[PDB]
Amino acid sequence: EPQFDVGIIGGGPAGSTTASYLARAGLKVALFESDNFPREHVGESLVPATTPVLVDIDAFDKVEAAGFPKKFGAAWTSADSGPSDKMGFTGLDHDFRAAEIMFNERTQSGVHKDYTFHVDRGQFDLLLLKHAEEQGAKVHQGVRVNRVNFDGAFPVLETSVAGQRAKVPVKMVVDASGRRTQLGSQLKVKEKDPVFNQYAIHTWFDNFDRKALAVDQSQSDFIFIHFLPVIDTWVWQIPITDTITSVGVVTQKERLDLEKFFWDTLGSRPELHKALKESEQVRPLKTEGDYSYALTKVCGDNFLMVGDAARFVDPIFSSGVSVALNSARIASADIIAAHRAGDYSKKRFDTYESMLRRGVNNWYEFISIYYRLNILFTAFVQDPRYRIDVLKMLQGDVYDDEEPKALAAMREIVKAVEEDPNHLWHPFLGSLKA
Ligand SMILES: Cc1cc2nc3c(=O)[nH]c(=O)nc-3n(C[C@H](O)[C@H](O)[C@H](O)COP(=O)(O)OP(=O)(O)OC[C@H]3O[C@@H](n4cnc5c(N)ncnc54)[C@H](O)[C@@H]3O)c2cc1C
Repeated sequence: EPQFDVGIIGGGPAGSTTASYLARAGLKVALFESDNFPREHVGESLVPATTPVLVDIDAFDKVEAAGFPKKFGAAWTSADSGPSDKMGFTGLDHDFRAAEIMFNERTQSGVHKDYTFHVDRGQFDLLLLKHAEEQGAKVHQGVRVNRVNFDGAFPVLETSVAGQRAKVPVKMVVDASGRRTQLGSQLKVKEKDPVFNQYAIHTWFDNFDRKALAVDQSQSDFIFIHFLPVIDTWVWQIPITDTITSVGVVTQKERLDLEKFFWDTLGSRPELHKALKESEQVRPLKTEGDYSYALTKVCGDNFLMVGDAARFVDPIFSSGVSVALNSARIASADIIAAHRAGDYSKKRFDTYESMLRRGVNNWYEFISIYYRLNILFTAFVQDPRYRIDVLKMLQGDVYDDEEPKALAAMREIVKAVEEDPNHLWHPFLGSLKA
Protein backbone atom coordinates (compact mmCIF):
# COMPACT_ATOMS: atom_id res chain seq x y z
CA GLU A 1 0.00 0.00 0.00
CA PRO A 2 1.11 3.57 -0.76
CA GLN A 3 3.20 5.40 1.82
CA PHE A 4 1.00 8.48 1.53
CA ASP A 5 -2.57 8.34 2.79
CA VAL A 6 -3.79 11.34 0.81
CA GLY A 7 -2.55 13.23 -2.23
CA ILE A 8 -3.91 16.74 -2.70
CA ILE A 9 -4.06 18.57 -6.02
CA GLY A 10 -3.73 22.29 -5.35
CA GLY A 11 -2.60 24.43 -2.42
CA GLY A 12 -5.16 27.23 -2.37
CA PRO A 13 -7.47 27.65 0.66
CA ALA A 14 -9.33 24.36 0.06
CA GLY A 15 -6.18 22.30 -0.48
CA SER A 16 -4.15 23.80 2.33
CA THR A 17 -7.05 23.55 4.78
CA THR A 18 -7.59 19.90 3.87
CA ALA A 19 -3.88 19.21 4.34
CA SER A 20 -3.94 20.84 7.79
CA TYR A 21 -6.96 18.91 9.03
CA LEU A 22 -5.56 15.62 7.77
CA ALA A 23 -1.97 16.16 8.90
CA ARG A 24 -3.23 17.22 12.33
CA ALA A 25 -5.19 13.98 12.49
CA GLY A 26 -1.97 12.07 11.86
CA LEU A 27 -2.50 11.07 8.21
CA LYS A 28 0.46 11.17 5.81
CA VAL A 29 -0.36 13.92 3.32
CA ALA A 30 1.37 14.98 0.08
CA LEU A 31 0.21 18.20 -1.59
CA PHE A 32 1.08 19.41 -5.09
CA GLU A 33 0.71 23.03 -6.20
CA SER A 34 1.44 23.90 -9.84
CA ASP A 35 2.45 27.49 -9.04
CA ASN A 36 4.97 28.99 -6.67
CA PHE A 37 3.45 31.16 -3.95
CA PRO A 38 2.78 33.94 -3.54
CA ARG A 39 0.68 34.25 -6.70
CA GLU A 40 -2.05 36.75 -7.59
CA HIS A 41 -5.65 35.48 -7.23
CA VAL A 42 -9.05 37.23 -7.09
CA GLY A 43 -11.57 36.47 -4.33
CA GLU A 44 -10.58 38.59 -1.40
CA SER A 45 -13.51 39.15 0.96
CA LEU A 46 -14.16 36.52 3.63
CA VAL A 47 -17.22 35.67 5.66
CA PRO A 48 -17.13 34.60 9.35
CA ALA A 49 -17.89 30.94 8.53
CA THR A 50 -14.15 30.85 7.71
CA THR A 51 -13.38 31.54 11.36
CA PRO A 52 -14.30 28.27 13.02
CA VAL A 53 -12.24 26.42 10.42
CA LEU A 54 -9.19 28.69 10.92
CA VAL A 55 -9.50 28.03 14.65
CA ASP A 56 -9.91 24.26 14.10
CA ILE A 57 -6.56 24.04 12.27
CA ASP A 58 -4.97 26.66 14.57
CA ALA A 59 -4.33 29.18 11.79
CA PHE A 60 -6.56 31.98 13.06
CA ASP A 61 -3.88 33.67 15.18
CA LYS A 62 -1.41 33.81 12.27
CA VAL A 63 -4.08 35.22 9.98
CA GLU A 64 -4.98 37.85 12.55
CA ALA A 65 -1.29 38.63 13.06
CA ALA A 66 -0.71 39.22 9.35
CA GLY A 67 -2.56 42.54 9.48
CA PHE A 68 -5.24 41.96 6.83
CA PRO A 69 -8.01 44.62 6.92
CA LYS A 70 -10.72 43.71 9.45
CA LYS A 71 -14.20 43.12 7.99
CA PHE A 72 -17.04 43.88 10.45
CA GLY A 73 -19.77 43.91 7.85
CA ALA A 74 -21.07 44.29 4.34
CA ALA A 75 -23.24 46.60 2.28
CA TRP A 76 -25.28 45.88 -0.85
CA THR A 77 -26.59 48.87 -2.80
CA SER A 78 -28.78 49.09 -5.91
CA ALA A 79 -29.26 51.76 -8.60
CA ASP A 80 -33.00 51.01 -8.38
CA SER A 81 -35.04 52.84 -5.70
CA GLY A 82 -37.77 50.24 -6.00
CA PRO A 83 -41.58 50.37 -5.66
CA SER A 84 -43.40 52.98 -3.57
CA ASP A 85 -45.44 50.29 -1.87
CA LYS A 86 -43.00 48.68 0.56
CA MET A 87 -45.64 46.06 1.36
CA GLY A 88 -45.23 46.42 5.12
CA PHE A 89 -41.46 45.89 5.16
CA THR A 90 -39.61 48.14 7.62
CA GLY A 91 -36.00 49.28 7.93
CA LEU A 92 -35.79 50.48 4.35
CA ASP A 93 -34.28 53.83 5.31
CA HIS A 94 -33.12 54.52 1.75
CA ASP A 95 -36.02 53.02 -0.16
CA PHE A 96 -34.64 49.90 -1.84
CA ARG A 97 -31.30 51.56 -2.59
CA ALA A 98 -29.33 50.10 0.33
CA ALA A 99 -28.97 47.15 2.66
CA GLU A 100 -26.25 46.74 5.28
CA ILE A 101 -25.31 44.29 8.03
CA MET A 102 -22.75 43.80 10.77
CA PHE A 103 -21.68 40.24 11.44
CA ASN A 104 -21.90 40.69 15.20
CA GLU A 105 -25.68 41.19 15.03
CA ARG A 106 -26.14 37.44 15.25
CA THR A 107 -24.22 35.08 17.53
CA GLN A 108 -22.38 32.56 15.38
CA SER A 109 -21.27 29.20 16.77
CA GLY A 110 -17.47 28.81 16.81
CA VAL A 111 -16.89 32.48 16.01
CA HIS A 112 -15.24 34.44 18.82
CA LYS A 113 -14.64 37.77 17.06
CA ASP A 114 -16.88 40.53 15.66
CA TYR A 115 -14.85 40.64 12.45
CA THR A 116 -13.39 38.51 9.72
CA PHE A 117 -10.99 39.85 7.04
CA HIS A 118 -10.49 40.98 3.48
CA VAL A 119 -7.24 39.49 2.19
CA ASP A 120 -4.50 39.85 -0.42
CA ARG A 121 -4.97 36.26 -1.59
CA GLY A 122 -1.36 35.91 -2.68
CA GLN A 123 -0.31 36.47 0.94
CA PHE A 124 -3.26 34.64 2.50
CA ASP A 125 -2.79 31.43 0.44
CA LEU A 126 0.94 31.43 1.15
CA LEU A 127 0.31 31.85 4.89
CA LEU A 128 -2.10 28.89 4.92
CA LEU A 129 0.13 26.74 2.74
CA LYS A 130 3.15 27.24 5.03
CA HIS A 131 0.89 26.53 7.98
CA ALA A 132 -0.17 23.18 6.45
CA GLU A 133 3.50 22.28 5.99
CA GLU A 134 4.05 23.10 9.65
CA GLN A 135 1.23 20.67 10.52
CA GLY A 136 3.20 17.92 8.80
CA ALA A 137 1.85 18.00 5.25
CA LYS A 138 4.48 17.39 2.53
CA VAL A 139 4.16 20.40 0.24
CA HIS A 140 5.51 20.70 -3.28
CA GLN A 141 5.31 23.82 -5.43
CA GLY A 142 6.02 24.20 -9.12
CA VAL A 143 4.77 20.63 -9.40
CA ARG A 144 1.62 20.21 -11.46
CA VAL A 145 -0.60 17.14 -11.33
CA ASN A 146 -1.30 16.29 -14.98
CA ARG A 147 -3.71 13.44 -14.47
CA VAL A 148 -4.90 10.91 -11.90
CA ASN A 149 -4.43 7.28 -12.91
CA PHE A 150 -7.10 4.85 -11.67
CA ASP A 151 -5.67 1.71 -13.31
CA GLY A 152 -4.26 0.34 -10.04
CA ALA A 153 -5.60 -0.68 -6.63
CA PHE A 154 -4.84 2.84 -5.39
CA PRO A 155 -4.97 6.09 -7.40
CA VAL A 156 -1.74 7.47 -8.80
CA LEU A 157 -1.07 11.19 -9.26
CA GLU A 158 0.91 11.77 -12.45
CA THR A 159 2.97 14.85 -11.60
CA SER A 160 5.40 16.85 -13.74
CA VAL A 161 8.89 17.66 -12.47
CA ALA A 162 11.14 19.56 -14.86
CA GLY A 163 9.48 17.89 -17.86
CA GLN A 164 9.76 14.45 -16.24
CA ARG A 165 6.78 12.31 -15.22
CA ALA A 166 6.76 11.45 -11.51
CA LYS A 167 4.00 8.99 -10.52
CA VAL A 168 2.92 9.34 -6.90
CA PRO A 169 0.71 6.59 -5.49
CA VAL A 170 -1.66 7.60 -2.70
CA LYS A 171 -4.55 5.84 -0.97
CA MET A 172 -6.94 8.78 -1.44
CA VAL A 173 -7.02 11.74 -3.84
CA VAL A 174 -8.44 15.15 -2.96
CA ASP A 175 -8.93 17.46 -5.92
CA ALA A 176 -8.54 21.02 -4.65
CA SER A 177 -7.60 22.49 -8.01
CA GLY A 178 -10.19 25.29 -7.81
CA ARG A 179 -11.67 26.59 -11.07
CA ARG A 180 -9.21 24.43 -12.99
CA THR A 181 -11.48 21.49 -12.01
CA GLN A 182 -8.62 19.06 -12.74
CA LEU A 183 -10.39 15.81 -11.87
CA GLY A 184 -13.93 16.89 -12.80
CA SER A 185 -12.72 17.75 -16.30
CA GLN A 186 -10.77 14.50 -16.61
CA LEU A 187 -13.87 12.52 -15.59
CA LYS A 188 -16.10 14.72 -17.81
CA VAL A 189 -18.54 15.46 -14.99
CA LYS A 190 -18.40 19.28 -15.13
CA GLU A 191 -21.63 21.06 -16.10
CA LYS A 192 -21.55 24.77 -16.86
CA ASP A 193 -24.50 26.76 -15.58
CA PRO A 194 -26.74 27.74 -18.51
CA VAL A 195 -27.65 31.05 -16.82
CA PHE A 196 -24.87 32.28 -14.51
CA ASN A 197 -22.14 32.91 -17.05
CA GLN A 198 -20.43 35.86 -15.36
CA TYR A 199 -16.98 37.22 -16.08
CA ALA A 200 -15.09 39.82 -14.04
CA ILE A 201 -12.86 42.78 -14.87
CA HIS A 202 -10.93 44.04 -11.87
CA THR A 203 -7.78 45.60 -10.45
CA TRP A 204 -6.16 47.24 -7.39
CA PHE A 205 -5.96 51.00 -6.77
CA ASP A 206 -3.65 52.77 -4.31
CA ASN A 207 -4.40 56.05 -2.50
CA PHE A 208 -8.11 55.91 -3.16
CA ASP A 209 -9.61 57.23 0.08
CA ARG A 210 -12.37 54.79 1.04
CA LYS A 211 -13.53 56.86 3.99
CA ALA A 212 -13.85 60.06 1.92
CA LEU A 213 -16.53 58.63 -0.36
CA ALA A 214 -18.25 56.42 2.24
CA VAL A 215 -21.81 57.50 3.15
CA ASP A 216 -21.22 55.93 6.58
CA GLN A 217 -17.59 56.67 7.44
CA SER A 218 -17.65 54.02 10.17
CA GLN A 219 -18.35 51.48 7.43
CA SER A 220 -15.57 52.47 5.05
CA ASP A 221 -13.85 49.10 5.55
CA PHE A 222 -16.96 47.00 4.73
CA ILE A 223 -17.18 45.27 1.39
CA PHE A 224 -19.51 47.26 -0.88
CA ILE A 225 -21.38 45.49 -3.66
CA HIS A 226 -23.30 47.81 -5.98
CA PHE A 227 -25.98 46.30 -8.21
CA LEU A 228 -27.17 47.68 -11.56
CA PRO A 229 -30.50 45.87 -12.07
CA VAL A 230 -31.01 46.92 -15.68
CA ILE A 231 -27.88 45.13 -16.92
CA ASP A 232 -27.57 42.43 -14.22
CA THR A 233 -24.11 43.76 -13.37
CA TRP A 234 -22.39 44.20 -10.00
CA VAL A 235 -19.45 46.27 -8.79
CA TRP A 236 -17.29 45.44 -5.77
CA GLN A 237 -15.10 47.56 -3.50
CA ILE A 238 -12.85 45.49 -1.20
CA PRO A 239 -10.15 46.83 1.14
CA ILE A 240 -6.76 45.20 0.62
CA THR A 241 -4.61 47.39 2.88
CA ASP A 242 -5.07 50.69 4.70
CA THR A 243 -4.41 52.35 1.31
CA ILE A 244 -5.09 49.74 -1.39
CA THR A 245 -8.57 48.84 -2.60
CA SER A 246 -9.72 46.07 -4.94
CA VAL A 247 -12.44 47.05 -7.43
CA GLY A 248 -14.18 44.70 -9.83
CA VAL A 249 -16.99 44.70 -12.36
CA VAL A 250 -18.94 41.50 -12.90
CA THR A 251 -21.32 40.86 -15.78
CA GLN A 252 -22.73 38.21 -18.13
CA LYS A 253 -20.30 36.96 -20.76
CA GLU A 254 -22.82 37.83 -23.50
CA ARG A 255 -22.76 41.47 -22.44
CA LEU A 256 -18.98 41.39 -22.84
CA ASP A 257 -12.99 47.02 -25.41
CA LEU A 258 -12.83 45.79 -21.80
CA GLU A 259 -11.08 48.80 -20.29
CA LYS A 260 -13.93 50.97 -21.57
CA PHE A 261 -16.66 48.65 -20.26
CA PHE A 262 -15.02 48.63 -16.82
CA TRP A 263 -14.88 52.43 -16.64
CA ASP A 264 -18.29 53.12 -18.20
CA THR A 265 -19.81 50.80 -15.59
CA LEU A 266 -18.02 52.54 -12.71
CA GLY A 267 -19.20 55.79 -14.29
CA SER A 268 -22.75 54.95 -13.27
CA ARG A 269 -21.56 56.84 -10.20
CA PRO A 270 -19.56 59.86 -11.40
CA GLU A 271 -17.68 60.64 -8.18
CA LEU A 272 -16.58 57.06 -7.50
CA HIS A 273 -15.45 56.98 -11.10
CA LYS A 274 -13.63 60.27 -10.57
CA ALA A 275 -12.00 59.24 -7.29
CA LEU A 276 -10.66 56.04 -8.87
CA LYS A 277 -9.42 57.77 -12.01
CA GLU A 278 -7.47 60.14 -9.78
CA SER A 279 -6.01 57.31 -7.70
CA GLU A 280 -3.04 55.12 -8.65
CA GLN A 281 -3.94 51.98 -10.60
CA VAL A 282 -1.35 49.54 -9.29
CA ARG A 283 -2.18 46.57 -11.56
CA PRO A 284 -3.42 46.06 -15.14
CA LEU A 285 -7.13 45.44 -15.56
CA LYS A 286 -7.54 41.68 -15.38
CA THR A 287 -10.43 39.81 -16.95
CA GLU A 288 -11.31 36.31 -15.70
CA GLY A 289 -14.07 33.74 -15.69
CA ASP A 290 -16.63 34.00 -12.92
CA TYR A 291 -19.12 31.56 -14.33
CA SER A 292 -21.05 29.01 -12.30
CA TYR A 293 -20.81 25.23 -12.77
CA ALA A 294 -21.42 22.06 -10.79
CA LEU A 295 -19.96 18.57 -11.00
CA THR A 296 -22.34 15.65 -11.38
CA LYS A 297 -19.84 13.67 -9.32
CA VAL A 298 -17.89 15.15 -6.36
CA CYS A 299 -16.61 11.86 -4.93
CA GLY A 300 -16.14 8.20 -5.81
CA ASP A 301 -13.82 5.31 -4.97
CA ASN A 302 -10.59 6.87 -3.64
CA PHE A 303 -11.35 10.48 -4.63
CA LEU A 304 -13.30 13.63 -3.81
CA MET A 305 -13.32 17.29 -4.87
CA VAL A 306 -13.31 20.28 -2.51
CA GLY A 307 -13.75 24.03 -2.99
CA ASP A 308 -14.11 25.42 -6.51
CA ALA A 309 -12.95 22.06 -7.90
CA ALA A 310 -16.38 20.74 -6.85
CA ARG A 311 -18.70 23.69 -7.62
CA PHE A 312 -18.75 27.46 -8.25
CA VAL A 313 -21.40 30.09 -7.49
CA ASP A 314 -21.41 33.88 -8.08
CA PRO A 315 -19.54 35.44 -5.11
CA ILE A 316 -21.88 38.41 -4.54
CA PHE A 317 -22.00 37.24 -0.92
CA SER A 318 -18.23 36.71 -0.56
CA SER A 319 -18.88 32.98 -0.28
CA GLY A 320 -16.12 31.14 -2.11
CA VAL A 321 -13.30 30.93 0.40
CA SER A 322 -15.82 29.97 3.13
CA VAL A 323 -16.93 27.08 0.89
CA ALA A 324 -13.30 26.14 0.30
CA LEU A 325 -12.62 26.05 4.04
CA ASN A 326 -15.85 24.32 5.03
CA SER A 327 -15.87 21.75 2.22
CA ALA A 328 -12.32 20.96 3.40
CA ARG A 329 -13.56 20.64 6.97
CA ILE A 330 -16.46 18.31 6.13
CA ALA A 331 -14.55 16.27 3.57
CA SER A 332 -11.67 15.86 6.02
CA ALA A 333 -14.04 14.36 8.61
CA ASP A 334 -15.13 11.67 6.14
CA ILE A 335 -11.52 11.05 5.08
CA ILE A 336 -10.27 10.61 8.65
CA ALA A 337 -13.12 8.16 9.32
CA ALA A 338 -12.32 6.36 6.05
CA HIS A 339 -8.64 6.12 7.08
CA ARG A 340 -9.79 4.64 10.42
CA ALA A 341 -11.91 2.09 8.54
CA GLY A 342 -9.11 1.23 6.11
CA ASP A 343 -11.44 1.83 3.17
CA TYR A 344 -11.91 4.71 0.72
CA SER A 345 -14.87 3.53 -1.36
CA LYS A 346 -17.51 6.09 -2.44
CA LYS A 347 -19.96 5.35 0.39
CA ARG A 348 -17.37 6.67 2.89
CA PHE A 349 -18.09 10.17 1.61
CA ASP A 350 -21.91 10.05 1.59
CA THR A 351 -22.07 12.66 4.36
CA TYR A 352 -19.63 15.03 2.64
CA GLU A 353 -21.56 14.65 -0.63
CA SER A 354 -24.90 15.49 1.05
CA MET A 355 -23.57 18.41 3.13
CA LEU A 356 -21.78 20.00 0.18
CA ARG A 357 -24.96 19.68 -1.89
CA ARG A 358 -27.04 21.19 0.94
CA GLY A 359 -24.73 24.10 1.70
CA VAL A 360 -23.98 25.17 -1.85
CA ASN A 361 -27.61 24.65 -2.92
CA ASN A 362 -28.40 27.16 -0.15
CA TRP A 363 -25.90 29.67 -1.55
CA TYR A 364 -27.19 29.09 -5.11
CA GLU A 365 -30.82 29.65 -4.13
CA PHE A 366 -29.91 32.78 -2.13
CA ILE A 367 -27.98 34.08 -5.14
CA SER A 368 -30.88 33.18 -7.48
CA ILE A 369 -33.29 35.25 -5.35
CA TYR A 370 -30.86 38.21 -5.30
CA TYR A 371 -30.93 38.24 -9.09
CA ARG A 372 -34.60 37.29 -9.60
CA LEU A 373 -36.16 39.82 -7.17
CA ASN A 374 -33.39 41.99 -5.85
CA ILE A 375 -35.75 44.35 -3.99
CA LEU A 376 -36.88 41.40 -1.87
CA PHE A 377 -33.29 40.64 -0.90
CA THR A 378 -32.93 44.25 0.25
CA ALA A 379 -36.20 44.04 2.22
CA PHE A 380 -35.27 40.79 3.96
CA VAL A 381 -31.86 42.09 5.02
CA GLN A 382 -33.33 45.32 6.41
CA ASP A 383 -36.57 44.13 8.06
CA PRO A 384 -35.98 43.10 11.69
CA ARG A 385 -38.43 40.20 11.44
CA TYR A 386 -36.16 38.49 8.92
CA ARG A 387 -32.78 40.16 9.31
CA ILE A 388 -31.23 37.63 11.71
CA ASP A 389 -32.29 34.58 9.68
CA VAL A 390 -30.90 36.26 6.57
CA LEU A 391 -27.71 37.19 8.42
CA LYS A 392 -27.16 33.49 9.21
CA MET A 393 -26.80 32.90 5.44
CA LEU A 394 -24.66 35.99 4.88
CA GLN A 395 -22.31 34.83 7.65
CA GLY A 396 -21.72 31.70 5.58
CA ASP A 397 -23.53 29.41 8.02
CA VAL A 398 -25.28 27.37 5.30
CA TYR A 399 -24.46 23.77 6.23
CA ASP A 400 -26.96 23.47 9.10
CA ASP A 401 -30.19 23.38 7.28
CA GLU A 402 -31.63 21.70 4.21
CA GLU A 403 -34.35 24.38 4.17
CA PRO A 404 -33.18 27.65 5.77
CA LYS A 405 -35.98 29.76 7.28
CA ALA A 406 -35.17 32.95 5.38
CA LEU A 407 -34.70 31.15 2.05
CA ALA A 408 -38.05 29.34 2.20
CA ALA A 409 -39.80 32.57 3.23
CA MET A 410 -38.24 34.55 0.37
CA ARG A 411 -38.82 31.75 -2.12
CA GLU A 412 -42.60 31.78 -1.74
CA ILE A 413 -42.70 35.57 -2.03
CA VAL A 414 -40.83 35.35 -5.32
CA LYS A 415 -43.38 32.72 -6.42
CA ALA A 416 -46.36 34.82 -5.31
CA VAL A 417 -44.92 37.77 -7.24
CA GLU A 418 -44.04 35.76 -10.34
CA GLU A 419 -47.52 34.20 -10.50
CA ASP A 420 -49.40 37.49 -10.17
CA PRO A 421 -48.57 39.92 -13.00
CA ASN A 422 -50.85 42.38 -11.14
CA HIS A 423 -48.40 42.52 -8.23
CA LEU A 424 -46.87 45.96 -7.68
CA TRP A 425 -43.55 44.14 -7.31
CA HIS A 426 -43.89 42.11 -10.53
CA PRO A 427 -42.14 44.80 -12.61
CA PHE A 428 -39.03 44.37 -10.46
CA LEU A 429 -38.47 40.69 -11.30
CA GLY A 430 -35.04 40.37 -12.91
CA SER A 431 -34.42 38.52 -16.17
CA LEU A 432 -31.87 36.09 -14.73
CA LYS A 433 -33.86 33.06 -13.63
CA ALA A 434 -32.88 29.67 -12.13
C1 LIG B 1 -14.25 37.41 -9.77
C2 LIG B 1 -14.28 36.60 -8.52
C3 LIG B 1 -14.44 37.21 -7.29
C4 LIG B 1 -14.48 36.50 -6.12
N1 LIG B 1 -14.65 37.08 -4.93
C5 LIG B 1 -14.69 36.36 -3.80
C6 LIG B 1 -14.84 36.93 -2.48
O1 LIG B 1 -14.96 38.13 -2.35
N2 LIG B 1 -14.84 36.13 -1.44
C7 LIG B 1 -14.71 34.83 -1.52
O2 LIG B 1 -14.71 34.17 -0.53
N3 LIG B 1 -14.56 34.22 -2.70
C8 LIG B 1 -14.52 34.92 -3.83
N4 LIG B 1 -14.34 34.30 -5.03
C9 LIG B 1 -14.20 32.87 -5.08
C10 LIG B 1 -12.87 32.36 -4.59
O3 LIG B 1 -11.81 32.97 -5.26
C11 LIG B 1 -12.80 30.83 -4.70
O4 LIG B 1 -13.93 30.24 -4.12
C12 LIG B 1 -11.58 30.31 -3.98
O5 LIG B 1 -10.40 30.71 -4.61
C13 LIG B 1 -11.67 28.79 -3.81
O6 LIG B 1 -10.47 28.24 -3.34
P1 LIG B 1 -9.87 26.90 -3.84
O7 LIG B 1 -8.80 26.58 -3.00
O8 LIG B 1 -10.90 25.94 -4.05
O9 LIG B 1 -9.31 27.31 -5.22
P2 LIG B 1 -8.08 28.19 -5.55
O10 LIG B 1 -7.90 29.19 -4.55
O11 LIG B 1 -8.15 28.56 -6.91
O12 LIG B 1 -6.83 27.27 -5.41
C14 LIG B 1 -6.53 26.21 -6.25
C15 LIG B 1 -5.05 25.97 -6.47
O13 LIG B 1 -4.90 24.81 -7.24
C16 LIG B 1 -3.78 24.92 -8.06
N5 LIG B 1 -3.90 23.96 -9.16
C17 LIG B 1 -4.79 23.96 -10.13
N6 LIG B 1 -4.64 22.93 -10.96
C18 LIG B 1 -3.61 22.24 -10.50
C19 LIG B 1 -2.92 21.02 -10.88
N7 LIG B 1 -3.29 20.35 -11.95
N8 LIG B 1 -1.90 20.62 -10.14
C20 LIG B 1 -1.52 21.31 -9.10
N9 LIG B 1 -2.11 22.42 -8.67
C21 LIG B 1 -3.15 22.92 -9.31
C22 LIG B 1 -3.77 26.38 -8.46
O14 LIG B 1 -2.52 26.83 -8.85
C23 LIG B 1 -4.33 27.07 -7.24
O15 LIG B 1 -3.36 27.65 -6.42
C24 LIG B 1 -14.31 35.04 -6.20
C25 LIG B 1 -14.12 34.44 -7.42
C26 LIG B 1 -14.11 35.14 -8.59
C27 LIG B 1 -13.92 34.44 -9.89
